[PDB]
Amino acid sequence: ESADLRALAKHLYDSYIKSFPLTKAKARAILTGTDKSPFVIYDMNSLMMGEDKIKKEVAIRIFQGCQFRSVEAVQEITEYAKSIPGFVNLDLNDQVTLLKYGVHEIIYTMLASLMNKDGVLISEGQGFMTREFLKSLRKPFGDFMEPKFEFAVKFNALELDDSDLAIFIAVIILSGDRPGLLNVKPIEDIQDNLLQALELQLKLNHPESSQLFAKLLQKMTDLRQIVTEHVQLLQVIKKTETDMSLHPLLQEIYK
Ligand SMILES: CCCCC/C=C/C/C=C\C/C=C\C/C=C\CCCC(=O)O
Repeated sequence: ESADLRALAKHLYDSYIKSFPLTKAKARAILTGTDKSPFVIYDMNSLMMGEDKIKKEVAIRIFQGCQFRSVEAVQEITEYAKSIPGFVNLDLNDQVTLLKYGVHEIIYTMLASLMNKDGVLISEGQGFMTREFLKSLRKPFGDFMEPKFEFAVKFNALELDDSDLAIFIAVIILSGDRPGLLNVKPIEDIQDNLLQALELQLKLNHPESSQLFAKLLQKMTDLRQIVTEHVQLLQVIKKTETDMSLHPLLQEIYK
């Protein structure tokens, strides 16, 4: 019955709002247009005054900032996952496995909410780092964000809102096809119900948007592609920068 799917969609949106302090709705209000104006970093000097206004060479300081943020995001995504009905009843090992593989796919999904074609919000939306400035960073740091911007521009053309994204990131987490899953079936049973919830949500929220459900699911391919490209870039850094710390929580995820 659709009444149960709407209850599920409302539950997850409620938990999404409780778990993720910077929503897409707030991100868009900041990015578009007096109290919410970000400071804008587009070079080293603006970065210099930015570190003052908002708050080791430039590329590395930016890189570890990303690390700290990703860790914070993992923590938010973990909190959100525990609210997905059934998730915490799964085998403990499968819970770790689902988070291990799902966490970066969600990060890039939600990172798009903070992006437009020209740059990305930072520091809880207080700042805005331009795409060009990041693309101009020393090799191989200048290659990190561009694939993410490329995805975001197309993903954002779907015009999903937070209530759509709450169900969609839940679908990503409950993927029965992650390597090493000990009991696939209860995961798939949760995802099927999440998939039913998503389907009804997009049909009601986007009545004119034909086959949005199918297009959103095909986007899960771009997400996988971004991860593997990102993993390769990290292995270059581990050898180029033997003095540079990578956070152990992220180390364990990438293992
Ligand atoms: C919205 C809250 C404020 C965030 C402040 C952002 C600081 C860094 C700026 C841009 C990048 C944003 C997120 C990190 C993305 C990928 C992390 C790569 C490290 C890894 O996982 O291997």
